[PDB]
Amino acid sequence: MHRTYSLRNSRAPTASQLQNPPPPPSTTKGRFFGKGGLAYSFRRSAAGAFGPELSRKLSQLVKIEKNVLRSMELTANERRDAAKQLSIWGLENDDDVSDITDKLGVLIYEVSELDDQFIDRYDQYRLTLKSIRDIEGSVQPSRDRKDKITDKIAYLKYKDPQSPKIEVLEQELVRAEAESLVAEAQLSNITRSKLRAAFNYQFDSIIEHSEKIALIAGYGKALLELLDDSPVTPGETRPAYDGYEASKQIIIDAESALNEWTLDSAQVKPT
Amino acid sequence: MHRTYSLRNSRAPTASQLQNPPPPPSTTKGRFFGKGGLAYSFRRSAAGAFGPELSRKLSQLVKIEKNVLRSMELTANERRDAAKQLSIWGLENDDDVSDITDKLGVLIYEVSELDDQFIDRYDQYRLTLKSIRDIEGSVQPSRDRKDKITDKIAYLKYKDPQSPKIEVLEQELVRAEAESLVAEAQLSNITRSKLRAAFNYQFDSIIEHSEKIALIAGYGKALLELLDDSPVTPGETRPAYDGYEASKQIIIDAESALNEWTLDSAQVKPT
Repeated sequence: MHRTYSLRNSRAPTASQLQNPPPPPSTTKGRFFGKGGLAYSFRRSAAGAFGPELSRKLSQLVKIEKNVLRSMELTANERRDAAKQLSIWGLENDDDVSDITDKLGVLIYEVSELDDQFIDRYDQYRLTLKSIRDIEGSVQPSRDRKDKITDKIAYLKYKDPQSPKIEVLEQELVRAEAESLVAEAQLSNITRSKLRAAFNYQFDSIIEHSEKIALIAGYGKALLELLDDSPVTPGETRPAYDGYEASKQIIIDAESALNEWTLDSAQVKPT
Repeated sequence: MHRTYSLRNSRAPTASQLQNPPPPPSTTKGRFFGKGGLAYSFRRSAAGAFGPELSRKLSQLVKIEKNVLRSMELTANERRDAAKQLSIWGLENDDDVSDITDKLGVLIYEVSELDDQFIDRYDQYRLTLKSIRDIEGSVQPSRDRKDKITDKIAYLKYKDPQSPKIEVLEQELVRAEAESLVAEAQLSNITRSKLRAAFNYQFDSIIEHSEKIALIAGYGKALLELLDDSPVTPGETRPAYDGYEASKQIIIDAESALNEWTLDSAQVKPT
């Protein structure tokens, strides 16, 4: 949607893009459907199946959100595995390198834990959407019966103008219309309420998790200053790294700001 | 319809019935359908067949009238045969008896000739009814097409409210309605005209033929006075019959009144 007014689907570069040019496209693009294969697309296909034809789209969205959740669960546990592997690799290295890589590993572990909490809040969002899907599916048969009744009464009117069955189904249809009006009014109310609440909670969760992980990334950037990037000539060895206390103080302050973080202290501000 | 207010289909006796009691029912009632058999009922059955379903009753009436005409033709020629046979029988009898029976035979021949003329006028009536039947049969397909078109447009309205075919058939049906209104107006006019003219002519024909045959019967009753009903004793013979001139004068006067008869000289008068 950010594409410029040209013939190319090229997004307009932001100030960050001008500051640092965008990198080349990733080489990880594999020759695959990109939906987890037929095994993971079985759920997607089953979403588009014999349903109430009304919550079909909503049920499909819910099951797609379940796929989202499964993928995020896959990238959280295996990311914390990556952090563990990074610490294991940094075990046998320079003392400053080992300390700094262990601190980066623990920061990534914090990242994975926040991802898991975001996953739980995502499941709350998905459960609210499941509730709205189920109430919509329960309210659909009312309108289905309404459509069937109006079609049958139209056919009966075609057959003759004085069948008692005609008047009886008209009398039942005036009841069905009122019940369907009430059902659709409450359906609109519940859909609006669930939609607003679920998406407000979802956006609050994502902004909280994202600003928290950004607060973590800033602390990690500050921590990365401890190691010295000055190259050392072959032969003599550089002085030993004694910044253990500084790194521990940095991680302590990061923990303190992490625990102190609250919705009131949301330094992110729109304009 | 002349039956009294009782539980029996016994007609109220008129003054003639009081004057002379009614005779016993005829013994000529045969064990038969009374419609000329299946050969003569084939036409009646074919009248009730694949027709325009409107002139079906009128065509059936016309063919029944044809059966009427055939039966009347059968009883006219064979009645004149009966008159010839009566003259042949009276050939060998008393002179007065022979003369009087020959005069009765010629009166019956006049009766048969008047019957034949009545048959021709009956055929005029039947031809007028054939004309009205044929115009009604020609006007029926208009209303048949109207009914078919309205049924089809009702079904098309059931299917959807915006088919172009719907509006096109509505535009053709508003034309068909006007043409059917004109057709039914002219149909009513022609039916009334043909009905009134044909039945007025039929009733004039029947009253003319009937009053003429009654005028004949009165002359025959006057003529029957010539013969003597006084019994003669065995032995001597009664004086010879010389009333030939009187009988010839009676028949001459009957011929004169027959030729002089006109619609103006219709001595029959209703009240």
